[PDB]
Amino acid sequence: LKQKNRPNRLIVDEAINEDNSVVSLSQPKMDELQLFRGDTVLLKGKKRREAVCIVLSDDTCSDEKIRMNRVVRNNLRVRLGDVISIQPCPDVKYGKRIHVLPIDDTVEGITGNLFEVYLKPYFLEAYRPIRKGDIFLVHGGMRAVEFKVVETDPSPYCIVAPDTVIHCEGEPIKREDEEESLNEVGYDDIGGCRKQLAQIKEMVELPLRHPALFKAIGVKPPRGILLYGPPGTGKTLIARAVANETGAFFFLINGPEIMSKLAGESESNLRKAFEEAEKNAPAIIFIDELDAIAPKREKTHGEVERRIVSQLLTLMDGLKQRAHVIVMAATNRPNSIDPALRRFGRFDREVDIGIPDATGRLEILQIHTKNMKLADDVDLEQVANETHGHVGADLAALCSEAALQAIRKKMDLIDLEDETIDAEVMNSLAVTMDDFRWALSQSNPS
Amino acid sequence: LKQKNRPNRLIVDEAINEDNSVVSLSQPKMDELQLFRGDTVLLKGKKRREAVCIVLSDDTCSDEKIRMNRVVRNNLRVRLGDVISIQPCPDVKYGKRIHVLPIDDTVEGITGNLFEVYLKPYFLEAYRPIRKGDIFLVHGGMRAVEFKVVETDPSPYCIVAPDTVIHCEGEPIKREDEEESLNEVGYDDIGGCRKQLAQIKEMVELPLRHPALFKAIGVKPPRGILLYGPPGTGKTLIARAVANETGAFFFLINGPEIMSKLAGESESNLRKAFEEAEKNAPAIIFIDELDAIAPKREKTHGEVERRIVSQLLTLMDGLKQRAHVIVMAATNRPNSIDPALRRFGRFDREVDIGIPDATGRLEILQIHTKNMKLADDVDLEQVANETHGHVGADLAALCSEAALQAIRKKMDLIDLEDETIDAEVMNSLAVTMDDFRWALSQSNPSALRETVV
Ligand SMILES: Nc1ncnc2c1ncn2[C@@H]1O[C@H](COP(=O)(O)OP(=O)(O)OP(O)(O)=S)[C@@H](O)[C@H]1O
Ligand SMILES: Nc1ncnc2c1ncn2[C@@H]1O[C@H](COP(=O)(O)OP(=O)(O)OP(O)(O)=S)[C@@H](O)[C@H]1O
Ligand SMILES: [Mg+2]
Ligand SMILES: [Mg+2]
Repeated sequence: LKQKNRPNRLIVDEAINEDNSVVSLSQPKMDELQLFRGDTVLLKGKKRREAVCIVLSDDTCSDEKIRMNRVVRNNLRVRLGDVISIQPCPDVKYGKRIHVLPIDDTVEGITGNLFEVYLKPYFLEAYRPIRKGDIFLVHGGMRAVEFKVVETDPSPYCIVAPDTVIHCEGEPIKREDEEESLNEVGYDDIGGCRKQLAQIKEMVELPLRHPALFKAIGVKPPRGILLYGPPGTGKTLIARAVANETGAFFFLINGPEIMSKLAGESESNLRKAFEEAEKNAPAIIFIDELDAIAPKREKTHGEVERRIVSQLLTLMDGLKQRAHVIVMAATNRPNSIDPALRRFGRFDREVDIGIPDATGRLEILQIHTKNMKLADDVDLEQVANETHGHVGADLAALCSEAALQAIRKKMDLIDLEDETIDAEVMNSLAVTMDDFRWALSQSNPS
Repeated sequence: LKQKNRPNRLIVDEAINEDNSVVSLSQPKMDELQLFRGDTVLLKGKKRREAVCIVLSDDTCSDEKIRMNRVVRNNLRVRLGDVISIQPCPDVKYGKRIHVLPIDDTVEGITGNLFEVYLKPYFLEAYRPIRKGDIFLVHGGMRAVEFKVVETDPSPYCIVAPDTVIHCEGEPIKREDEEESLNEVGYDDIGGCRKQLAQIKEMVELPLRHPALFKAIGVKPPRGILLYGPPGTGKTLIARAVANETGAFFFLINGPEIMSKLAGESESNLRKAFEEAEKNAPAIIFIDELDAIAPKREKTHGEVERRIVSQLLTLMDGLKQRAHVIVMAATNRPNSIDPALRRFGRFDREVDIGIPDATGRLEILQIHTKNMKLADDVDLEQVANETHGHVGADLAALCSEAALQAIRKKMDLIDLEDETIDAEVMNSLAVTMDDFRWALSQSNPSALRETVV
């Protein structure tokens, strides 16, 4: 499973100064796709992000490309060169009411009514399509304020008509909250695991999306997938990526979290997890650190511990064939899991999330430095070559250490007590190859 | 115990275009059986399925055969060539009301009042016999809708007379739910176990059905039957089969399920199991994964664990001789079970559910591919010969892997994101002998043939 050419899959191209509500295609592409000037369209990017836009023809736009500005790209979680899909969006109703909120660092020193100075002029007679979760910037007077759509009615998208009530009351959204959302883990945040992610799409996502495929040929897909491998290889990261990328309902079950609960509560929470999944099928259940809740029914002296293992076995068996629920799990101690959980019809497929090679190490180093300020002498391939035996977590730690060393080198220009770090220290901060070589000397993968 | 020739046992034969309410016999058969034109009859198929029909003579019908259409065959869970039984059904009364529901995939884009367009014209002045659980198809305008009979009054069958109230209101039945039902496990879904299924019928079904036989000769039949053998040999499958085939009440007790319950709740559920069985006798109790609830009273450090074992012992002893309850159990670790449970009067009979041979393996492979699209080059006897050391579960896994490989080969025509798989990919999908060879050559099937020489 790689990415196939389809007529509605298009490469993201720039449109500086373009309005937030507009995307451009070439006329032949529009003709191919049966899209007419002014049509509302639905765009799909990464990590299940969507955007509703107006489509306009552009004779400077290549057939295979879509022009869109930076606001739309950010909402779609995509960069220039990425691929998106476009489809008609005919069903879109005029809005009854919408609720948007300002981002806290764009309104410090509250001056000017937000509705009157920003939103009213932005939406005035424009009939903008909007979607819940959109972030958009607006200029008002000599200032710019960033807003988030928190709710729309109808949900999750509508047209902002003259009659749509615009609510902007409440506590401003924190930049840190939205920045945490903005860099939620996707498949792109996973290095050195191309083969495994493909195993995962074929065993988990494909049967949940297209069960007709499996019915057609007359095969029941396996329902239990164990990720295993040593610590820090990316098992939990992959879970986060699946959670954020899948089209199914996702229910995370954390091993130590169940085990931390009162006797009786552990079992109950497991049952509720499976029930929620079932009710919301198609669904994925992910049981992280499976060994914590399901060790061999001999290496648990506790009656409650054996009981919880029994409870999971019952829940795995209890999942009807037509439930459309795939259970994923992860462990760094697979030989410690009760063998009963590994029988036909339970966890009977396995995916080795192991030690990356040099090429995978480089992938991982590029991912973990993407938001890091690097000097021009940083050679990551050279770092990749010198980190044999390192897994993903050792590489992220190495990157952090090089950064921390870069900061340590300015401790002669920082005083802990100042309320403000000197701007020119802030502006010039870069991680150098030397900082990396120094971390390479401190890095111990154990 | 094999199948005996009886005058009312007949071979299922085709009747294309026949009405859903009609079966045909030869006139001599009808004479033999004392059946007259238009009589209502009760048909019995597999997995306790029944059908009520009208019987008509047919001079093209062999004496030993019964003609019936595809609707009736599906209701009886039988195919062409299977045997069914027929008997008069004189007791049948006009229904006060019946309730049916459409199948969801037959009503998408809800066009038409279902009663007026389909049911009314289907039942109009026809006086159709119908049974709870029947599925039947009806054409109305340019469409066809499949319905299930969910309830009848009287129950479970009646005649749909002019004055019978037909209800079709409610949420449509899911096709997936009925496909699951249709493919519920029977004795035909168990391969390579002929000898053991006979042991089971002789030790379980026979004393429950004909206790007089055992009384007459003066013998108390054993009341505890332990199925044992290695993992994936079909112990649970057999339990499913028995549950769906037996004429008795069936109460399943799952080991890990009892063990997952609160201290005190485990013991209570065991008691309730035995009580329900007793109240509903003749009954079978099946305790799957017995080792989970009854390991040796030394290899359990838990007071509650020892208490549960004691509870089962008490419940086994507590079953009066006239209770008409047979307890089956299954385990893949029989030497781990408390020896007290294997004394005279408890689990004192045993059935070895073991490794199949090549002929058994082939049976298993035909069962597991019956609903699978096979290419013409698939040679299952050859697959049987190349799976030494394989049990049932390994054969089902082998089949699934071949099919999964077949799908993997089309991953250049499938994009995960499409709403719809391309039709001609759907239509042409078949598992080939190469797909099977690929599955056979895999680490796991290959490591497994060494295991049993
Ligand atoms: N394949 C990878 N690609 C990119 N970053 C990775 C990878 N593996 C690990 N990392 C980094 O290391 C961090 C910790 O890894 P986790 O996914 O929590 O390890 P894990 O495999 O779940 O470990 P265990 O078994 O719970 S100790 C991640 O959150 C990433 O920042
Ligand atoms: N004799 C058989 N005939 C046909 N199919 C079988 C047979 N045995 C196993 N299978 C297949 O393998 C699957 C698992 O078999 P089960 O009956 O659950 O195994 P089991 O013997 O109960 O295993 P344990 O002891 O609980 S691990 C079944 O659902 C069938 O698909
Ligand atoms: Mg982890
Ligand atoms: Mg079993």
